[PDB]
Amino acid sequence: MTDQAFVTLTTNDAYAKGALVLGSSLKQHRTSRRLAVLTTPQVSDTMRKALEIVFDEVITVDILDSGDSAHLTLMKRPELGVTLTKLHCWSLTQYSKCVFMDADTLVLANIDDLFEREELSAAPDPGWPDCFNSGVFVYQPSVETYNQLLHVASEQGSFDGGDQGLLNTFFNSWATTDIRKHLPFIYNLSSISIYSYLPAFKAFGANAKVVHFLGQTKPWNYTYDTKTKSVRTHPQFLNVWWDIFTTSVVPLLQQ
Amino acid sequence: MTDQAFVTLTTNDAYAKGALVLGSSLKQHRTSRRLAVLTTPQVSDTMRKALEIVFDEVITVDILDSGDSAHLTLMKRPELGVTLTKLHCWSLTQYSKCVFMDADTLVLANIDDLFEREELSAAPDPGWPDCFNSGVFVYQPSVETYNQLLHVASEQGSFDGGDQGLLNTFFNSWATTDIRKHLPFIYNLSSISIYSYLPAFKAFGANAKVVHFLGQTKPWNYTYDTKTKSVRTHPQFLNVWWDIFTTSVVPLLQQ
Ligand SMILES: O=c1ccn([C@@H]2O[C@H](COP(=O)(O)OP(=O)(O)O[C@H]3O[C@H](CO)[C@@H](O)[C@H](O)[C@H]3O)[C@@H](O)[C@H]2O)c(=O)[nH]1
Ligand SMILES: O=c1ccn([C@@H]2O[C@H](COP(=O)(O)OP(=O)(O)O[C@H]3O[C@H](CO)[C@@H](O)[C@H](O)[C@H]3O)[C@@H](O)[C@H]2O)c(=O)[nH]1
Ligand SMILES: [Mn+2]
Ligand SMILES: [Mn+2]
Repeated sequence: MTDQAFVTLTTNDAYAKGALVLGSSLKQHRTSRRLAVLTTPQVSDTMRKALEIVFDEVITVDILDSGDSAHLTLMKRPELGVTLTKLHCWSLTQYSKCVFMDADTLVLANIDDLFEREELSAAPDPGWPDCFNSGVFVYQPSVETYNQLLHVASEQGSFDGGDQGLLNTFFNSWATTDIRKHLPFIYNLSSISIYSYLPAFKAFGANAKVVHFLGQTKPWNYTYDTKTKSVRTHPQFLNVWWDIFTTSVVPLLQQ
Repeated sequence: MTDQAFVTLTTNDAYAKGALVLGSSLKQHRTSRRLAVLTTPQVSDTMRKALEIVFDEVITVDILDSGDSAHLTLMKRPELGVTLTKLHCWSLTQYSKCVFMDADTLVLANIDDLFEREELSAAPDPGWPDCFNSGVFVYQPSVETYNQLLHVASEQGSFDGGDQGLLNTFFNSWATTDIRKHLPFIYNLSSISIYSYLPAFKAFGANAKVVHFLGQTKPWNYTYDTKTKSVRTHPQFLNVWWDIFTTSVVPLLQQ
């Protein structure tokens, strides 16, 4: 497939590590779709070169530049910087359908069946289940949709200061319409849910397709012992992330 | 309506306080349906008399008695005591459709529109969103269904040691089938979600129809100052519970 793709995002080198591990995991599980990543000029050359290898397409977005359509909204609402860059995922009209995935997610199995879904499909967010988690979602690139989202961001902002509030407000039929737009929780398993509802994780966790390290601490914020091959019910996943980073990404950064 | 009813449960005097406040809140918001409560012999006479006043029907269930259909399963799986008593809600065949509600819930607005739903309708559980929270659900009394649930409880038990695991396993199409069986989160707003996703609560919390004090600490475990009329983003709801308990239930317990 050349007109469908997984799309991730990174505005710095820290999250680029996540994007590289994510991209590697998608290749590892033999995706037949394209891989694209939105980056900013703040991503260093070393990381960019690595990204050029793992991803089929590397797009550069600079909302700090007056030439960007989102620049004005950025001046007005500074807290939406990351959100505004993220919204450019809808500008990738070279693709007919895409699956946006946070840079802090990890794929455990082929998830190409997500392309069977329609915009806007996403998994329920723990905490407030009638809102979908914007870390993983199926959408359709469109300049019109992009302009509409940018307009809402400018006009009213986001109820949670991030893209999730904005997207839930725009795609507000999600909770009460079309069960097919509710992606199973295993396509965006928030690593925190392993504590909140451990019994559920024990019963269904083994079916996890995508792990999302939602929260303050990211995989790259841990120390990993290459000897014992473990970071210093959440480790199992963190160790998979590090096994991939250690085995595939680090050597790649060294060219 | 005489063949439809809200059904709650209490095995002791502590939860009877909750059942009385819940029942009062349903009357306060002018429900046109019947009110029923499952009780056990452990509920004292004082509480029972109060329950006989607030509820249209008080049913007594004693799984500790060999004559009860669930007794044997209780001997085999002791951790399911409360669950087995709860399952008797399906034995109330005098009603064609019911809304089960935990004794630790509180109604903030008329919710008779829930009777438009079909079994099994329930709200998403925070923590693991692909499981429904069993604190509030629409079901259809049936001896066959009761027997089927009892059989599963005996044969395999519950993945979480309580009724929620059992019910989710039995009604396992919930997460992927019929969006109408997904009751809006405001029909079972877990008081904890006020912390997890505060932004969401600020944006939609005002629409809460049912508050659920899910967790270790219940309303009756707090001290309430009748002078300042406040317990000693969660108080607002706890104070409503206590206003009702203080204003309507306490005087009732005094006859
Ligand atoms: O400096 C930054 C911060 C974020 N990102 C990108 O933005 C995504 C979202 O940010 P992240 O740090 O992963 O946020 P979360 O821990 O996943 O959480 C936030 O984002 C979730 C989904 O986007 C919501 O469910 C939460 O409420 C919100 O707090 C990341 O994966 C990256 O792709 C960057 O590129 N650079
Ligand atoms: O000694 C007891 C304990 C419970 N109950 C009844 O059982 C209901 C369920 O128990 P509760 O104490 O309210 O449990 P929760 O705090 O709501 O939580 C549990 O029950 C929820 C829904 O039933 C699940 O979402 C949770 O995972 C589970 O931990 C209560 O409302 C009562 O009606 C009694 O009558 N007597
Ligand atoms: Mn994330
Ligand atoms: Mn409860």
